[PDB]
Amino acid sequence: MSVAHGLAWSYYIGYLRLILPELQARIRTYNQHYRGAVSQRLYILLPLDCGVPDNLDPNIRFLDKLPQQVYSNSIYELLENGQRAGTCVLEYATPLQTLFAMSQYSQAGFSREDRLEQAKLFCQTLEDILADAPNCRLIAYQESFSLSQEVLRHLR
Amino acid sequence: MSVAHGLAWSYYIGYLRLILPELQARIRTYNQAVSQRLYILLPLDCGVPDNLSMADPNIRFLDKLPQQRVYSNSIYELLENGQRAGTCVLEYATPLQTLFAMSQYSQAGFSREDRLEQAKLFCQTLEDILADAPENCRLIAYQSFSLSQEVLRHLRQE
Ligand SMILES: CCn1nc(C)cc1C(=O)/N=c1\n(C)c2cc(C(N)=O)ccc2n1C/C(C)=C(\C)Cn1/c(=N/C(=O)c2cc(C)nn2CC)n(C)c2cc(C(N)=O)cc(OCc3cccc(OC)c3)c21
Repeated sequence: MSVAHGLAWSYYIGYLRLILPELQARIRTYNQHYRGAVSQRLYILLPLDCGVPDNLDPNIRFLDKLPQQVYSNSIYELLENGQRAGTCVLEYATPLQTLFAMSQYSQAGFSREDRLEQAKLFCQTLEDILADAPNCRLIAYQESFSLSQEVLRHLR
Repeated sequence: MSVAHGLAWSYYIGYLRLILPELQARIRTYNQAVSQRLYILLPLDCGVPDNLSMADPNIRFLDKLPQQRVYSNSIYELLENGQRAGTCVLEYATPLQTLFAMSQYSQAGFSREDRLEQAKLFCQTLEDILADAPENCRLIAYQSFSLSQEVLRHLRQE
């Protein structure tokens, strides 16, 4: 019954439930067609400070788009000690942009303290929705800091 | 900090604030009449059908609103006494689909009574965001029934 609950349900109903059923087959088509294979599962970055940059760290490099289906998903390499240590489909949780905007607009009556509480609640709520819906993994973190090491810990 | 508050802000930040600044130029290009506002249908029961061009016999698809993301918007004629009584850009408020889904799934802990309360609060919150937003968008909230008469009542106020 919070801001976070509506955002988690909208993100699941309006996006994840529509793209997750076909993701495994798209990754497989990419790996079969074309060092190291693209890991299965969609990795969602959840910066709890709600700082979502315009273009997804020196050790996270874009490689290619995945074959569509009107969904654009990107494959990245993760570097460790300067070399490729993993490859995966990665993307930011867009509802955290709305939490950031609500903290910025006075009309929302939503403080930066409310924002962090709702970001944590969004992560927990989304985790619980996905646990009850049998190809996805949430990477929550609060930002020196290495995002590549954060993703690599989940991949391994 | 209610469910409605987050849905109204996501719908504004992630859709309306991006589409509304170019709406007047798109309507002007088609007219050069179609009303100057985006009319958003808000069925408070949260029943959003798959196709608006088949929702009412007196709401007929006229044309796609041209370009001046690439947004797809539709222009409809509203009939009264079998004749064109108004023309406007019309579409359903998609966040009401999430309110419907939350009432359907036990995990959400969200009753049909909560759904209607949040649907009304979503309408109020969105109207207040749009009233103060930068200087073209009207909300049509409603619960035999004529949807064309509902839209025409709003159009005739403008
Ligand atoms: C919606 C689920 N969701 N809930 C929360 C919380 C956050 C998210 C979320 O972030 N959603 C998405 N992600 C991460 C996505 C990633 C990918 C990918 N991998 O490529 C692809 C799609 C993705 N979507 C779906 C989006 C962005 C829409 C459907 C936007 N949209 C929209 N929105 C609303 O209903 C809504 C309700 C609430 C509440 N808040 N909103 C605003 C978001 N309406 C009416 C739209 C109408 C039109 C029109 N008139 O034709 C067009 C739209 O968008 C054309 C478009 C085209 C291409 C790229 C593009 O942007 C990528 C957008 C409309």
